[PDB]
Amino acid sequence: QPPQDLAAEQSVLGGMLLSKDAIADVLERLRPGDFYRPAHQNVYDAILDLYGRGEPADAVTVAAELDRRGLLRRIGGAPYLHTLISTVPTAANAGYYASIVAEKALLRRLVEAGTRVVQYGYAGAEGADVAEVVDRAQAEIYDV
Amino acid sequence: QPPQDLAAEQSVLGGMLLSKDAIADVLERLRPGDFYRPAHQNVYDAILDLYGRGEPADAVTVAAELDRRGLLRRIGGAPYLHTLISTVPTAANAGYYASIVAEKALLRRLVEAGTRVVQYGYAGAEVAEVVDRAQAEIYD
Amino acid sequence: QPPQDLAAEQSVLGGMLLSKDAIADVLERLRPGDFYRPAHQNVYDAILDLYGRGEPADAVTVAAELDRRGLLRRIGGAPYLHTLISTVPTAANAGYYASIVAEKALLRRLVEAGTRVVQYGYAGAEVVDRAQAEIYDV
Amino acid sequence: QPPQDLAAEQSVLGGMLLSKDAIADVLERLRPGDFYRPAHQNVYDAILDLYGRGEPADAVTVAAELDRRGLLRRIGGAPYLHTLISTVPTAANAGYYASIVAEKALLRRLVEAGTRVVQYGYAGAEGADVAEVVDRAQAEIYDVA
Amino acid sequence: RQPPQDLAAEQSVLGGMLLSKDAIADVLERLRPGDFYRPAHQNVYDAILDLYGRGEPADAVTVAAELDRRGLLRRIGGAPYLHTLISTVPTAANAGYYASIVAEKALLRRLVEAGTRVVQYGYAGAEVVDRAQAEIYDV
Amino acid sequence: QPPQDLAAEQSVLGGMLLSKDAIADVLERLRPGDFYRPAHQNVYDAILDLYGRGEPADAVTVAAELDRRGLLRRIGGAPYLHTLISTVPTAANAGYYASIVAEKALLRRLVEAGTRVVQYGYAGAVAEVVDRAQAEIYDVA
Repeated sequence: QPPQDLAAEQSVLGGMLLSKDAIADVLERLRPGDFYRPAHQNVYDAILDLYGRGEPADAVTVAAELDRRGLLRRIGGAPYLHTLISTVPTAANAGYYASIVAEKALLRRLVEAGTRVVQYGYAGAEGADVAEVVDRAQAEIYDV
Repeated sequence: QPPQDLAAEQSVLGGMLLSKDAIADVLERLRPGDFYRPAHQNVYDAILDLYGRGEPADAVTVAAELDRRGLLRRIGGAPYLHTLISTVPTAANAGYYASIVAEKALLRRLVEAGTRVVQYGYAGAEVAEVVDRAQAEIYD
Repeated sequence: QPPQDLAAEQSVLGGMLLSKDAIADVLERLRPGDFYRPAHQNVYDAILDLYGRGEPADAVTVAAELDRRGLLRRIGGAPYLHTLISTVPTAANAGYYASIVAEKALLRRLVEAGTRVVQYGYAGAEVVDRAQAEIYDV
Repeated sequence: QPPQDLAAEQSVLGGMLLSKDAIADVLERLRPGDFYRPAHQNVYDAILDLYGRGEPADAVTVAAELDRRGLLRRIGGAPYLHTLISTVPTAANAGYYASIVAEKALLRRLVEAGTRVVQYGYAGAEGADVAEVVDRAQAEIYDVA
Repeated sequence: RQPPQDLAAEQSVLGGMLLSKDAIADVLERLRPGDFYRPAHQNVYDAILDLYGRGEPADAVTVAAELDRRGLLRRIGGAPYLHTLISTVPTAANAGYYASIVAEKALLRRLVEAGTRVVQYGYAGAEVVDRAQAEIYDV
Repeated sequence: QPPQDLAAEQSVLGGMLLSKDAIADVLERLRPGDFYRPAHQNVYDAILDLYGRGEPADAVTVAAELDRRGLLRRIGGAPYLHTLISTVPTAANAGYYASIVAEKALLRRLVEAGTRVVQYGYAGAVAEVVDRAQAEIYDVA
């Protein structure tokens, strides 16, 4: 089970749906890819799409952005967004929760890179010489 | 499967046991740690200890050096040393065989390093020291 | 199945009930016909009636206006009006919610248009024309 | 079942196989894709292939054009072409029957375009704005109109 | 697999030739007796050409007589089959078009026969390669 | 069974594994694809690979090269290379065996070209079809 904090992911998304100011704080710390759960990445991307267009991102506008993308039934609909809101009182701590999500994502990519390096050792790189295999494995750990 | 090449290892050793020139060509690209078979690392270490003394390293003298270390029986005795000499295609080519051993060793080091990094990632999950150590491991 | 966003409809209505400025924003984007739910169409008409006569349109006064048209029970009464007011995230965003309702209404008119061109096909230039009209009319 | 007239399709093809004047008449009215039955479209396309080349289109030359296309066995061989010819006395009425086939094709394309529009309505804005959804819908009917 | 051929086109060519002297001129430009798949058809074709070459009319009656005197009338299905040929041709003036179908099918059949010989030259074991080339380049 | 000579393929490869000089004799007579068995084509390609960068090509290096390529388990491992060597006393006849392999590869390409021609004749649809069949035999010739 890869490094993750699903509770922190829920709090981040809930905070973002409650406050525009929390979105700016989260953008500071997170990338799309940092969310372990694909549904959470979908929600995050929908929030950012609306925010980047200067449109409000709340339970209603976000559900509609998801639906336009055909993604609403995959997250579990508008009732999931309401569940996300309820994991946090207010959006005050959103940056803090985003820092947990980012730290767990670093660790998870470290684990993924490490397993990829192992895969390089056992299998090489499509017939490449060991020198190339070693350069590729070193870049894997660099890209964390 | 652990990256290794049995015949290349046997052939490096056989070439060395037959030719002092072969030892010079192998020393440049190998450490005893490069051998996957513990018997081979033992035999290699015995050859180099004698070579560092001016003592000719052939099957007989190597057997005596390994016996002295209490390692002769462990490595398969005189009969295994004989297998090594019969195996090498060409003693003059020991350098090429060595490069094969060296490459397999590198690949094995990746498996060990990668495995360590995975462990650090799980340890961190229980971060800056973790990431840095993981990078020490791979760049080494 | 029919394209619709019931939460967006509720939030348009809730915003208008909580804010006079919201009504002005929604007016530029919607027709009563855009609402899927008949109950929402009636609530909307009631707000616009109050508004057009310069009268305050809140939960209480709108209920009074619906009662007079004989529709308060039909739309779900004061409990339902309370639901609308609870549902809207932010009343000042009522225009954004209206855009959503309008977009769904357009998609729904597309389904409706396509369905009737199909019906025209199985019936019978007499039909080609009427069907042509239906989909540029969307 | 989609708007169609199989009897009128047979009569059109029979007429065309009997007379070059009938092919010309039919061409005034029909477009590629107008035949409901795939075997009938294949026969029609083979006749038009020959006619566009200034070659005659009779049972022999058409069976060979179909055979070159690997479609002769698909439709039941030259005996099928002889059956089509037997559906008509002369090729006098070929344009009349083509007008039936064309009307049914118009109506079928309307049914097909309609259901395509419905599909777009339900699967809306997948990639757009909704304007490009509406435009795809209108492009469907332009094709028909 | 069926060797490439079109038996209806073969019948129509011969039918048209029996019905029109101009058709024989048209067909002569496009065919040889060997283009016909059925031996019976080659025999009829040869008879027509022999008559034609002598300035003699070639019709159901005169062709049967030519064939009979060759000892081939019975072999080709008699005077009744000559009637089958004449009733088959959709339009005699289109003989040239039916001949192109027969010519094209004979070309395809020669490819099949040539490819088959080449395969056999492979299994028979510089001489073979030359023979195999000659087979394909003379199709 | 397609024109082939498995024994001569083994003997060619064994000769090449025994003598650098025989690699030159063989490549004088063989082209890519001449081996009937894919494993043999792999072995051959590995030998020329090592040859081209002036490395010795013996049972140890060739095996390592094939392993790099993911092809060693496919030939049966390093012991097969030892079986190939054991198939000939010395590499003296390597050119002779390569000439047999070349010949059979010619006759096999002739068989394949021929069956493709048969397929062109059945496929139909004319002047371009004839030219295709001829390009087929041009390749062999």
